Amino acid sequence: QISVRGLAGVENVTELKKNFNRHLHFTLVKDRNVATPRDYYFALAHTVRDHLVGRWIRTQQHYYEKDPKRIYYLSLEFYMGRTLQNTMVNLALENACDEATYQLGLDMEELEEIEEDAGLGNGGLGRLAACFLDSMATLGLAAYGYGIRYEFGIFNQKICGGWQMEEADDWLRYGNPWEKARPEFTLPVHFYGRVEHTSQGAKWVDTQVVLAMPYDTPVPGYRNNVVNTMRLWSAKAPNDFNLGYIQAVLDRNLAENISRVLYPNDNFFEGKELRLKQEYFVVAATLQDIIRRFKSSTNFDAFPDKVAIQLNDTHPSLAIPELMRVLVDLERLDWDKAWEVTVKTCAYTNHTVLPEALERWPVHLLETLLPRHLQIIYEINQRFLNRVAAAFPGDVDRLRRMSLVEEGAVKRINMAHLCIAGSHAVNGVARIHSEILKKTIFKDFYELEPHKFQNKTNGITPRRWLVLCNPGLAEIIAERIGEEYISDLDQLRKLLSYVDDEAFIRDVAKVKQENKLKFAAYLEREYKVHINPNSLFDVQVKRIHEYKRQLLNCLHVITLYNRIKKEPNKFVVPRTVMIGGKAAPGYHMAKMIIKLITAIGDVVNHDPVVGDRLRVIFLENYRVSLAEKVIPAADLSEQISTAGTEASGTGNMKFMLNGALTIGTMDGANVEMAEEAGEENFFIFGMRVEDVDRLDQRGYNAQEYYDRIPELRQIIEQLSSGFFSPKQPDLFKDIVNMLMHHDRFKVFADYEEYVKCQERVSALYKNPREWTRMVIRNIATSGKFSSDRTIAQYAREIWGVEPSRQRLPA
Amino acid sequence: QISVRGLAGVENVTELKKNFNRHLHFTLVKDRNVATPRDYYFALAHTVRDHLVGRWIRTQQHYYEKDPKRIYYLSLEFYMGRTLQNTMVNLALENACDEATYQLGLDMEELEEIEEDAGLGNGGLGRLAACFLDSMATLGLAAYGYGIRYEFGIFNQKICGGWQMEEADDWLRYGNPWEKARPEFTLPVHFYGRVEHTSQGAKWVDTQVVLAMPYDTPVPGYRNNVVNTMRLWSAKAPNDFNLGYIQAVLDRNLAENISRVLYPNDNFFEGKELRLKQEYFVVAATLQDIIRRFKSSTNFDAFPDKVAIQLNDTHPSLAIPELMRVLVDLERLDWDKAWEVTVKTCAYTNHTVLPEALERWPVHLLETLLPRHLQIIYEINQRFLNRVAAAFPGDVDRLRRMSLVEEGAVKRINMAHLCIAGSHAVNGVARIHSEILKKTIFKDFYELEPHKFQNKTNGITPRRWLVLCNPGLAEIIAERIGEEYISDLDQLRKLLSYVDDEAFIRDVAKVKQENKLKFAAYLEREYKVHINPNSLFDVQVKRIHEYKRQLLNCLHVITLYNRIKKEPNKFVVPRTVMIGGKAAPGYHMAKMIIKLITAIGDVVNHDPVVGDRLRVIFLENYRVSLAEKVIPAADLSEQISTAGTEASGTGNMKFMLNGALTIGTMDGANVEMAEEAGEENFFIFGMRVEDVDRLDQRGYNAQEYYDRIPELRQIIEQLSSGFFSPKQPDLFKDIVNMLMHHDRFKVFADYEEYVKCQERVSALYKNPREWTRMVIRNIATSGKFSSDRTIAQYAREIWGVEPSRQRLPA
Ligand SMILES: OC[C@H]1O[C@@H](NC(=S)N/N=C/c2cccc(O)c2)[C@H](O)[C@@H](O)[C@@H]1O
Ligand SMILES: OC[C@H]1O[C@@H](NC(=S)N/N=C/c2cccc(O)c2)[C@H](O)[C@@H](O)[C@@H]1O
Ligand SMILES: OC[C@H]1O[C@@H](NC(=S)N/N=C\c2cccc(O)c2)[C@H](O)[C@@H](O)[C@@H]1O
Ligand SMILES: OC[C@H]1O[C@@H](NC(=S)N/N=C\c2cccc(O)c2)[C@H](O)[C@@H](O)[C@@H]1O
Repeated sequence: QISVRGLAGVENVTELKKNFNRHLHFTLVKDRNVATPRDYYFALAHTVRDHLVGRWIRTQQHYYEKDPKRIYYLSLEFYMGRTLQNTMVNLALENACDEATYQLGLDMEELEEIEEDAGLGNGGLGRLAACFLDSMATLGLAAYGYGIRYEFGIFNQKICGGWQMEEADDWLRYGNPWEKARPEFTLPVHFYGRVEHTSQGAKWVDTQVVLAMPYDTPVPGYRNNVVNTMRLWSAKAPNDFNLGYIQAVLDRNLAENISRVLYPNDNFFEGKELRLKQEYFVVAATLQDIIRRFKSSTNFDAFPDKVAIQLNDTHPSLAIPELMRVLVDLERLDWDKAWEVTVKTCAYTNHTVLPEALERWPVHLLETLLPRHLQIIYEINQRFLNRVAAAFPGDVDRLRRMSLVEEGAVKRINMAHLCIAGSHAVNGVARIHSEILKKTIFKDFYELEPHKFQNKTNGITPRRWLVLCNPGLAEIIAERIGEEYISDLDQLRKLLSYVDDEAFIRDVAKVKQENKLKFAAYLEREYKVHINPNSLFDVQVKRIHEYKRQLLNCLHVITLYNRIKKEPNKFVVPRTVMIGGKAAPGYHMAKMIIKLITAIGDVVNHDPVVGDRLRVIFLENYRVSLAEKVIPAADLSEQISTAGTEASGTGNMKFMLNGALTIGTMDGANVEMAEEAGEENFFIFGMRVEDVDRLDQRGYNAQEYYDRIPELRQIIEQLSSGFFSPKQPDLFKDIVNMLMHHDRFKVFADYEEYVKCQERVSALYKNPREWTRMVIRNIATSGKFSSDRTIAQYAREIWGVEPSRQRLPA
Repeated sequence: QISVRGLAGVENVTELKKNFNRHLHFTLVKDRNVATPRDYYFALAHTVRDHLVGRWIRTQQHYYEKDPKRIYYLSLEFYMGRTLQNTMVNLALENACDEATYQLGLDMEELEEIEEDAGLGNGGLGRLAACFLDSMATLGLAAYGYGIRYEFGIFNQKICGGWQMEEADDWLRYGNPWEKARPEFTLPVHFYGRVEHTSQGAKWVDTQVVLAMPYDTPVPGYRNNVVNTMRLWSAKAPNDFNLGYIQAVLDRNLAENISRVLYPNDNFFEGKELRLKQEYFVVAATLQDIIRRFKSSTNFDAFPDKVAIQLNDTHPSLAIPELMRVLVDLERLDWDKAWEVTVKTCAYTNHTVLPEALERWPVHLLETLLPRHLQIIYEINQRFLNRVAAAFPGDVDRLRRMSLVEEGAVKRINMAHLCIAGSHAVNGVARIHSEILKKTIFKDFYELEPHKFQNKTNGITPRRWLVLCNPGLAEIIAERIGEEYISDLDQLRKLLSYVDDEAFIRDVAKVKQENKLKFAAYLEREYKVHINPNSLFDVQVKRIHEYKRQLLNCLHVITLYNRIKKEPNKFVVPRTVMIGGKAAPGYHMAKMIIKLITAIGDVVNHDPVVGDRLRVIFLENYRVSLAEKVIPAADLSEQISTAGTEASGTGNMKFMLNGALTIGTMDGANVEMAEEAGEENFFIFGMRVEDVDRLDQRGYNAQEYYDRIPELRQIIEQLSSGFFSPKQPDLFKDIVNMLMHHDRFKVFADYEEYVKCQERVSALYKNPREWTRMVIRNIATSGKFSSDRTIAQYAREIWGVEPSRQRLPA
């Protein structure tokens, strides 16, 4: 039906139909009389995956023959979402499959909804890994994603009595058609034990062994016939493990627990032994695999010419001492040469500045679990600090600040310090973030080795985040400027010459309206909740965190409610305020914020005076597949973190690409977004980084704001008095207390400017034509935020490889 | 190459070749350059399984349309072995696949060796279930096998320093191509909780729930296009299970442990809670599935006309109170009617008379785990004992003997008593065993309800146990009498008219020689052990148990060694004595017996005076796939259990069919084997049941035998003094002590007769022509021992259904 979804030729549709029937029969052992809807999904998934095979084998054969430099992206998170539609899109199969299934009497969109998300990540960091894999394949790089195949991904969120409940995400229950087990590459990983010193160096002995079994998932590039691999490791006990008899077999579970579940913390460090074991497990298995592939090309001088390892935050930081261990203990290279190889191979990306998120492992844990690695880390530290001492003679405080080892109650290893010392490149993920790294938290390191520090502003893939989720918008763009922009997003600048085009303006507004209608329909069918589709869709979706300031949004919502109640018969622009996102299960304040949101909704949504002028909805179970539905439907993107706290954000870029305007602080990539679009076309408010710093020097006093702003005082009194929780008057006492006496994120300080800025949003929305023209200016300048641009920069400035848009033969 | 392996037509071979290449490419994602041998096995398995699909769907559709009476065979064990060759044999695909793989440059027999045994059983009882499924499919019955899909089957046995070591049988590690998950039939199973009494009867509340997910495995009949189902349940936690967060997810393992591992006890009862949970799990899930299928045909009067449930020993005995529970508590039938339905539906097969093997569950366990079932069992007991009291007024001791509840230190429930009371038929598994049940252990029950007691002599499938494992013998038989005997084994009687046929005699002896050569070769390649293929192959393979008297065999072996040493230059018929079998991990005496066997081998096999006249070999890891190799190679089958202890035996029947002669006591099915072949054609020795009874009345004094038999005294002195363990002189003190003072199985009592009988064996073996003629007389009369005969008898005399040899359409 629509052009960007590909051709639906006679021969193709016929073939798809027969292969679908073949799989239903031979693979699923069903006929049409007894086939379940899930059977039909699986038949379609097998039919589509068949099309990957030839390209996958020949891509990997090609790398073996050409022997390019290989890129290894190490991450504990890959937030992939669903695979079916993505695969169809990248193979140009979508229209053909839609036709074939239609002719079989099936609705493809209904079948798509059956697939489980591969929810192997928490939020931004994990989703970035996923967009990166898509871009690396699209740019023809010989790239591999390596991680853990968690049996349970991020929990499913249920809301019960306004409270978050967690349920296990048993995503593999029905089987995963998009993976292929690779038993011949099963590898041993070592834990515990002790170190012996012989005549011929150190030996790590008496270890416990856990096996690492790989599963491969294909990563197709966009219409270039490249299919790269994401290899995820699963933990398996050896067969003689613990080998009364019954108990020994049941105890195999202990070893296999390593790959059982994803830790559900976003921007928070929990120093648990199981997490440390996960981090080593992925590193040890991955490095053996890398070395195997390198030898199957003695001379490790060429190792950095053939291998790049990208560390996604510090989670896989043990790659640095593990590589040293292998090179020194097993290959018998001298220290200095091994170190040279290591530094030239490894690069490190930082994703946060919050002190509580930084990984600082107790020495006693590393001592027991990884005794040889601790020794290696101590040696790295001594040689590094000797360099600092020679560079800054007499600066004893610099020495303690820069040390990999932190003294105190318990000695800890600072993993960020380890990564900087052992990497040739260190990058932040937006210009303001990278500057903050050089000026503040890694200032000492920047002074020692300025050349190591880079910026790589984040991006999102326009395949998933435009073509897939918003085909209507993709189509009206392609009608004017062709299809080339899908892999060259800068071409969207051409849309600037349509800002006065009356046909285009109408088409942009119509696509948004259809998306909103579709999402309003989704909300009634799946959740029995009724919303006005003519209202402004005001959306804040992201993990729940104090720094992201969902609370500031709550204050605005209560302000609007109070104003309506004060002057019931005055016109206001109708809004549907939607907030969604998961809270880490142990994060009490985040759980209270969810309850507050639902409690506000309970009052607002049932007030007869309000009517359909204001609705507050909590979007349950926010995840990639939900993002694909809500983002195209949004009018207003809330990006309101305290300046200096959101390293980049990527949700922000998704909204920009899909025709929502942004209300935001000058934080993370918001700064660069405003720069690209023009500040006139962005709703900027609030303190800048410099203003926050000034307030900190003076001391933040929340009482001052409470005393001088009557509208704010009223809200606080309502919260305290039990207006939003009649049967439990003091329910929100923790929230009020934090706001008044221990708010690290200065919610009150940005309140007045935020409310005023929100008034300007409502004003623009009253003029549909001018709203849409500003939207066009945003979409047209969103090109910089393609992860294709981001990856091309990593390739050229860090990995030392050239991207290629050229097709491999079919 | 050989006729019984089927046609290898041009069109078939071409098709197989292309489907093999298709699976290698699309399914395994490999080409010929990188394909591993395991890849080739999987390609072949997928190619063969494709041929099952149409027949499987249409068989099950046929049952749905015709609505015959369904047979449900409930077992905690199904000892299936490998599936690939069996499937080819039953589909007439063997020659075609052999040709196709040969043309691809592959050896099919090498590929076959890659498949893991499905080792979901311990020995005889589990293997019987497997032969039964094959026969029920071959006889066109609407039959279903129901059991547990254990993650770990019977352990792999390694011998280290002459001792058994156990290793986990991780049989699913690489994936099982012969199963199909059926997620839509996932069912809840309840545990713990408590009973509430309302106005409307009892209610079982506050339970913990575990999910039962079924996996289906096809069971093809022999060339009749019937494919029946074996449905095995796997345990899964519900998603809100235990739902700090991380621990709750890790604790899901506790629920899923139910299906983790097979209990490795053969003929021994271990009263463990995990085992009880396994027994209920299979029963509860199976009964819901049965009822679902029955309703999809309100009136339960017809239930026994449409359903038969066969209980394989008492392991699934909870089916009786579970059926009552469903009918009374859920369907609201009155007690008496529910009971009528239950009795008419259920039948019970007993497989042992050893008191330590009988299931007697502590009441306190049932009280906690299954409180409603305990109540139901008490009610059954009261109503049953009221019938006993009316039938035998004043016989108070009969009342305590017959009670389902046993008083004592801990009160227990006798599950055998439950099964008799709640079943319309009770059978033993050989004529002598069934008679012993009526005369001794169930005498009281037989007097009350004589009509319930039956015999069903065991059998083995001639597909696996002749055509598959011994194609050479199958072929020389088919050359003379055609192919019909494979599903009508009584036709082997026709071979009696060839007992004087010089061509046939030569052919029978040649096939044995080739089998022995092949097995001698297997032993050198896989185990680096050297054996003389001209020797008599003297084989005892079965689980290690005191009752099976591997020890008596050991005594004979030492006798032969001592005689050679006494007169080195006298001629003796050379022998290779092979003993194999697993010991239950907690069974100390059985472990000592294995060590003794290996210790004897250590002395005998390295004595220069002995030469290659005597060799003693322990066959490591005896299992179905090993039985398929060794049984065709055997000359002499050792079946030497103390009279009255082996209920039937089935290994005995396998040896008879494959051209070995039998040395045996008049125990289990040995009696009926001798009756069929003629006692002249069998090597019978030792006490009869009546002789054992006489010895028991008098008191068994082992010292008497020791005092009167000089050759026996010498062996005992050698064992005691450390002749067989120089560095640990007292190693075998436990063994000597047991033999001398607490031998329940009267090893010494049968020693003289056994040795004398073994001399007669050696004498016959010196005359190759007469040895072979006696073999022919055994093979020719082995027909009764087909499990087709056994199943036809269950069908007609217990289940009330007619078998059918008629083909379904292809
Ligand atoms: O069907 C469920 C099972 O599938 C198996 N995949 C097999 S056999 N081929 N895949 C081939 C393949 C081929 C192309 C693309 C692709 O993504 C996969 C996986 O190894 C199992 O872990 C999984 O449970
Ligand atoms: O490939 C490995 C996987 O195979 C799957 N089988 C599927 S998709 N079709 N089978 C179809 C089938 C078809 C005919 C006969 C037969 O015996 C099976 C099983 O459900 C998995 O548990 C297993 O891990
Ligand atoms: O760059 C991609 C995104 O990365 C995010 N970091 C995340 S999700 N975890 N970080 C750190 C972390 C995660 C888990 C444990 C821990 O100790 C630390 C940033 O907050 C975003 O601004 C950014 O857009
Ligand atoms: O009929 C088939 C075969 O059955 C065997 N029984 C076996 S393996 N377990 N029995 C009982 C058992 C098994 C496990 C636990 C338990 O408490 C009892 C008999 O010993 C054989 O003679 C017979 O040929």
